[PDB]
This record gives sequence, structure tokens and C-alpha cells, in this order.
Amino acid sequence: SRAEDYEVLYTIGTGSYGRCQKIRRKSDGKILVWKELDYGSMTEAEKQMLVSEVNLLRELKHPNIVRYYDRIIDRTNTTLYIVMEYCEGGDLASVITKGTKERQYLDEEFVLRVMTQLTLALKECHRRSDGGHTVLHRDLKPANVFLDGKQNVKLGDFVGTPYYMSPEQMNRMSYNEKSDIWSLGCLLYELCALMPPFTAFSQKELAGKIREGKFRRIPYRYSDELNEIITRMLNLKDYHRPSVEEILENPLILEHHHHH
Ligand SMILES: NC(=O)c1cccc(Nc2nc(OCC3CCCCC3)c3nc[nH]c3n2)c1
Repeated sequence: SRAEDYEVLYTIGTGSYGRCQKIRRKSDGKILVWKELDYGSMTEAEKQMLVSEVNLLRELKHPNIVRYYDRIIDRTNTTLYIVMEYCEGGDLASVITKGTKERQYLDEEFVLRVMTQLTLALKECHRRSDGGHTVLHRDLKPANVFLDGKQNVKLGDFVGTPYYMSPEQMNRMSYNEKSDIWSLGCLLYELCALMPPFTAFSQKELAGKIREGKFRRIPYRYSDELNEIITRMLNLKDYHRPSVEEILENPLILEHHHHH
């Protein structure tokens, strides 16, 4: 319940909410991380918005979602620490960087595992098994997708250019479930091609490309069937994109893709 219960091992890096550090739980020596949120400048009603959200995501449980463990209020540091699963395998953006550096495309089997596991994770968000509020991820990109020691997917972290920006967002429409699907399409495309489907120097040039809805086929290394399902996620019309249930129905997706 206190910072004292954990020993900071070292600092990993700093992201959206704030800084992230690798830690040891004193009780048993378990390696974890925590995410720091400074609430020092927040009002009480700004805070109220935060406490509901934290609680909702905390009930979220799935083998392909980064596991929540604990929360800590530190008055002295005016910081809220969220303790979560440490993911030994790093993130997917690093996997993609590595492919580019090595000039080696990822195996189709690896892409199908990532598609399968992210879609399972999203399904638990979009359809709580039993049984609470629907959750949209809202920030789905390679840097938010972590990996364990066997490279199973762990979906986490619920001036740059927004490569993955959906047609909805761009048209002043509300982010919905199919907006998560558009982002998954962008991520899987990038996993295959080692580049995002729409690239640009400026945001207005990017918006232009995204509105036109056109992109290269993923590499011929990959089956027509994989190309098809990713291309379907990148449909301009949200109602033409598949639901998580429709993705999982695909003939490509087999039992061994659910876990390495
Ligand atoms: N990106 C890394 O340096 C790295 C390398 C090896 C393992 C990890 N593990 C890791 N990493 C995380 O995020 C660090 C990342 C995201 C926030 C901004 C800084 C970098 C995790 N969040 C929940 N669980 C997490 N596990 C990470």
C-alpha cells in the first residue's frame, strides 16, 4: 500500500502518464513495473475523472492484457503509482525496428499470433466476459503492445505524427470499437511491411492519404488471406471493418496462435 513495500531497481523510461520504473516487491522478490502519475496540480473533480477510469481498467483481466497488481498514493511525492506486470520481451515497436535493421521480414506465423492475441485482448475490452463496462483501448500502436519472455502479446497502456489516425477522428466522429480495429489494422500492416500504411511529411498530406484509403499490398511473402483481413481492417467505412468476432472467425487463425 506504500512506496516502502517496493525497491526501485532502476528507471526504464518515460511515457504519456509519466515515468516508468522496474521494481522489486519486497514480500517475495517479484519483478514488476510501476507507472507514476503526478496528481499535484489536479483539482478534486479532475481527480474524480481519474479514479473511475483507473478502477475500470483494474477489473480488466486477460492473459494478453498487462496485469494490474497495485496502486499507491504518495502524499509526499503527490504521486499515484500503478504497479503492473513487467514484460520481459519488450514492445513491438522494437521488433519492427529490428526487422528493418536486419532486413528480415517477420514470419507470417508470428504475425498471425500477434493478430490473434491482440484481437482476444480487444474482445475482452469490447465484450467484458462477465460483466461490466465496455472499454475501448484508444491508443493502439506498437509501443503499447508488450511481449513476455515467450513473445506472447501483452496489451498495455490504455509533436509526433498520428500515422494511425482513423477516418472517424479525422471527420469529427466519435472514437468507437471499429476505431480500435482500424488501429489494429495499421499495427498489423506495419508489422508485415515494416512501415505504416500511410506515410507523410506533413499532417495535411497524411490526412489526404488516409482519406483516399489507398496503400501498397503487404509484401508478397504474406498470403493473400492475411493481406485481405488486414486490408479489411483499413476500410474507410467503419461498418465495413470486421468486429473482433469476425477477425477470430478467419480460417488463418488456429489453436496454436492463441499462445506460444
Ligand atoms: N522498452 C523497454 O525499454 C523495455 C525493455 C525490456 C522490458 C520492458 N518491459 C516493460 N516495459 C513497459 O513499458 C516501458 C515503456 C512504456 C512506457 C514508456 C517507457 C517505455 C511496461 N509497461 C507495463 N509492463 C511493462 N514492461 C521494457
